[PDB]
Amino acid sequence: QAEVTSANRIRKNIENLSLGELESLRAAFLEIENDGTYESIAKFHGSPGLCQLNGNPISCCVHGMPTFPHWHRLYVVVVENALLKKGSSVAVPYWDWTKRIEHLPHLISDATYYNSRQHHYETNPFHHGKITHENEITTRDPKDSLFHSDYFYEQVLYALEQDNFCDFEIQLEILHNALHSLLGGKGKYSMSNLDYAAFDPVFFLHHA
Amino acid sequence: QAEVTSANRIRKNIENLSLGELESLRAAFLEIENDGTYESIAKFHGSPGLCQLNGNPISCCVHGMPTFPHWHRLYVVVVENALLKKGSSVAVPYWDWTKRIEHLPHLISDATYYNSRQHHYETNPFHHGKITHENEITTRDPKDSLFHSDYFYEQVLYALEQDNFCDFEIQLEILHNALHSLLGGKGKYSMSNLDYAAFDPVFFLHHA
Ligand code: CUO
Ligand code: CUO
Repeated sequence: QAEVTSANRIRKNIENLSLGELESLRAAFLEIENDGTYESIAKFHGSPGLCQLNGNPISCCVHGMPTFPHWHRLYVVVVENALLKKGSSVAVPYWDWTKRIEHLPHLISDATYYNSRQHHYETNPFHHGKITHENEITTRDPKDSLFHSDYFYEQVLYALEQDNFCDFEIQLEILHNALHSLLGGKGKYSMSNLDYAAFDPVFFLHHA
Repeated sequence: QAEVTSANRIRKNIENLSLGELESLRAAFLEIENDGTYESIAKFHGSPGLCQLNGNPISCCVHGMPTFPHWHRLYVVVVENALLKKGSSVAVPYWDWTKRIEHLPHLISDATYYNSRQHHYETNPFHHGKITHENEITTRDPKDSLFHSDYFYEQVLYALEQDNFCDFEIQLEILHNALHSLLGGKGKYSMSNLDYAAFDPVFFLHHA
């Protein structure tokens, strides 16, 4: 089905990104962080709960629902579009979690980006973000740096096996959560939390 | 010569430190950072130049002089004493650079310390410090994470060979500088700089 392939933008694995590609990304995200969209965009996922603008709030993301992949799919494009506005040359990269990784990706990991072209020292926007409403810094605590296994693959693979979409989604969603808990770990403000997770930039890569 | 061994405090390799020992250290440093001593103590090494309180300033540390090991030796105890005031149970640990290290020490490396006993999320004071006078954050850029070699050993070993103290010092000082450049790298505010280096907490461990 032709519908899956895109003409316009390409999303590549994070490792694949060239220095130039990454450089656009570093900048775009930093600018997005500066711009209004980044904080507000984060809100969509969870806190602050936007779903009911007025009245009791609820987290917006559909989870535990078959709608779930669609929602997140839309979410990623939202950020992607923001990045493009930012001037990102390429689509949000995806961190292939299934593939066993010797180490965490350099792009996310780097605390600071030298960006030699313009002498400047700045934190890597990819590395983290802050949570404006709840004044804090997002944190990550991979308890298990250990992940090197078929386990991700088995879970995903099993999901792949199902013909039924709904059967597929339930399995698919579960594997999806593994990255969140694994990266976030204990940290209250992290990937591990429903509300907080949107803040971390890894979120975008993982969802991609 | 009995003069070398101490009765009172013990300095151990960083790896050796027990979780309890490290915990005291994490706290003590954090408190020292909070206290007045930490920033001021840093000043002794370099900027701001304290040597001439009034008049043209010069960096205080003796370098390129035979006095050099003595000066730094005094410097470490100064911080150590501060730590004890802080309530540190043990002396400043030493990061045996000569030994080839698979990875950088966990104590220094950790960005944040969970410190489960008291639920709190804080940066690791060991990880870094800020430079108050020149508003900035210290940075580290090990260009070469590569260091796994006899090279450190050869240099130090050669130094060991000399009977003459002065002959010894020149060789000794040079090997000493390797850690500074290697950790600091390109970063303007880092171990690599004479003025800035004091700020990084690694400085203490290395000098130890
Ligand atoms: O699910 Cu809402 O975050 Cu991956
Ligand atoms: O020398 Cu003054 O710093 Cu190691």
